[PDB]
Amino acid sequence: PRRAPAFPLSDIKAQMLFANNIKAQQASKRSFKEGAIETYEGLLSVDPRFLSFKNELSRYLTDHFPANVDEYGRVYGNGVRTNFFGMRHMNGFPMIPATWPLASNLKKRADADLADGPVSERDNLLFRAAVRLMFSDLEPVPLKIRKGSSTCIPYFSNDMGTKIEIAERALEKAEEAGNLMLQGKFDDAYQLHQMGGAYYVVYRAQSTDAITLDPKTGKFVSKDRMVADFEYAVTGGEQGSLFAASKDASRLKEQYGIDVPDGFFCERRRTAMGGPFALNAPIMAVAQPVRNKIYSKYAYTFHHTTRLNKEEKVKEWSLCVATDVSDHDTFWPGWLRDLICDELLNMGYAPWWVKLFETSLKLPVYVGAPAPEQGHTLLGDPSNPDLEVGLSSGQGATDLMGTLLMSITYLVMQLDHTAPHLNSRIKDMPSACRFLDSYWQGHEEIRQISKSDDAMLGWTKGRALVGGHRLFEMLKEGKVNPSPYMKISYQHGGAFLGDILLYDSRREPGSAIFVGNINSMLNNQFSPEYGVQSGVRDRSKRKRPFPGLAWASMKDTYGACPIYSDVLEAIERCWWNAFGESYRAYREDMLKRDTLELSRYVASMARQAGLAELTPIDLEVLADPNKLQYKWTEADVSANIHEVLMHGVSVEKTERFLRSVMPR
DNA sequence: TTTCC
Ligand SMILES: Nc1nc2c(ncn2[C@@H]2O[C@H](COP(=O)(O)OP(=O)(O)OP(=O)(O)O)[C@@H](O)[C@H]2O)c(=O)[nH]1
Repeated sequence: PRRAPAFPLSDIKAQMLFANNIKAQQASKRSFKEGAIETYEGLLSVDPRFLSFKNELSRYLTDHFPANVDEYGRVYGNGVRTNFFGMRHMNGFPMIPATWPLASNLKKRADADLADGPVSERDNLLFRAAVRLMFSDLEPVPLKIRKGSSTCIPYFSNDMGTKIEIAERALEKAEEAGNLMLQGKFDDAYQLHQMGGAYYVVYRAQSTDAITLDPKTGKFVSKDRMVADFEYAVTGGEQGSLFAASKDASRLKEQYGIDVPDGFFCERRRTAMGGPFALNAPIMAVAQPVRNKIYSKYAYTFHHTTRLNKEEKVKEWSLCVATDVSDHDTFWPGWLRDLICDELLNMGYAPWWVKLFETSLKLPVYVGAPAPEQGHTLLGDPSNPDLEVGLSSGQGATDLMGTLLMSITYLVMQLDHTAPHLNSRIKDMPSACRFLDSYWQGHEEIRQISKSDDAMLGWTKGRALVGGHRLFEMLKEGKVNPSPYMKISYQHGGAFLGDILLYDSRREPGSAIFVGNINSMLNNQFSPEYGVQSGVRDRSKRKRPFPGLAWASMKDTYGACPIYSDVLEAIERCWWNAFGESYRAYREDMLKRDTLELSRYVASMARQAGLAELTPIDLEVLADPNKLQYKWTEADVSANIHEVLMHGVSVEKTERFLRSVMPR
């Protein structure tokens, strides 16, 4: 089954992905690199006092606060869903190798027993229904841009001036490009408007993966993360091998002299795809209006913020099932892409825009550097984009693509297993829409809250309920997959968008509460995804602009965990053991410094406020803006705070652009 | 200078 074309950096096909400037050339050549991160200023992730601290802390908590999770996967008691060994990683040092992106997932999906299209007319109706509800009656907004992000292929600029320039130009030429594409003239489209080429595969860290402590061994054991080699990825898993990356940290002593305590490992690595910006611009301009619609009209199932926000919806349920999906992104079906593109055409969207959109979801990928002596290889032909990688991380609508898939999938699961008496209501398109419209507002007997694959599925009182409980039982035994479309299962330790649902002895939603995930406080504070980048002097451009600020939001975020107090205390104690410092002091110090330095970037303060008008959301986002693109959205952040991190584009120009794109 | 709501 179609092997994918592969090209080497040397090849003209690859050469043309990188413009004649130094940054772009350097991107194409970039080699496997690694090294201890600067966890906080002047502190390395492998500093022996720090590692000693992680050894003591991690053990102490695992010991005194073992997970309270039932059978079932509801958490109770202490609010701990797992051990605390997650912090035992040499942050900045990757597992070897990273995976190669699969060029085609059709086999992956076939072997997994997953449908290659809607299976029943009902589902086909519901998927198109979801397209219609989401992409209709949209309100124009200005295209926002992360400060310091890359335009990737082919210029690799972080100059806002140049980004705005590119974006604006892209909205003008979007139409010619799509039409060109409609004519099969992809190369022309890429050469004239930089729309096409490929994704740039950047490997990012997941600093905290599973590590258990073997009862029989006494040795810690790292979770095995499976990865593909070149052959696997090009052949969709026909040839080649799929195997376990090595997290073994011993190489760290031999190579770099670094001292490696027992039970510490190299970090997991997630592949990440950077989009050609000229192509993503036209897409983001529409994606954001769509996000806006769903978080307004279908706020029930889609718009989540405060822990009380979630609790209010769920407490009304008789049953709450916490699902989750395995490797959602690599599994995501291209048939969905096509269907989405189809109904969008039927709604009367611009054919040339649906074509841009379509293409963005079948684009080749530039594989950079999964390992030493590896990478620098283009997968797929940009002349005729035909890759089926699943969902490309930096596509511009990837949250929405995920949401579309999983929201319907989930509803379907509910129907199939719990609410047959509901099918008579989904006869045609209009009836389907009205049903979906109702379902999403939370007006039916089956309910759902979700962001992409993370969901909690809900049953009120009624006929579905009994079915609900069986579904839940089906999910526990785990012998049979409840969906035709994706591999679904119950979360072992139920939690939604970061907050744990804390059940009491009743084990019912009614007497359940949302508290923060204490383990997340730890991951965030001692195992950050990036270093502090103290070389970057413009902090709005740093991955972690104002680390110290999280101290001020700690109480609001995590103060509701049953063991909050005890955890801060254990830290203090272990930190004193390891540093002869008050950890608390060191934070309050850093809180102060970053608070001053902030007034600089928010002239709209600007010192004298003091931490002022800032909500907890702001404070966590300032310390970690990576929370814009998974947890919170625009209108959850104060407007003068947004403009520190983001930058807009001529509203006239988006407004003009949108108009030529949409039906009405 | 490293992509993603
Ligand atoms: N919000 C948020 N999510 C994270 C963070 N780190 C990891 N994740 C999420 O954790 C999820 C783990 O997904 P998987 O790749 O399937 O790992 P897994 O849940 O163990 O999957 P299985 O191997 O099937 O058990 C990812 O999809 C991420 O979205 C983080 O720092 N913040």
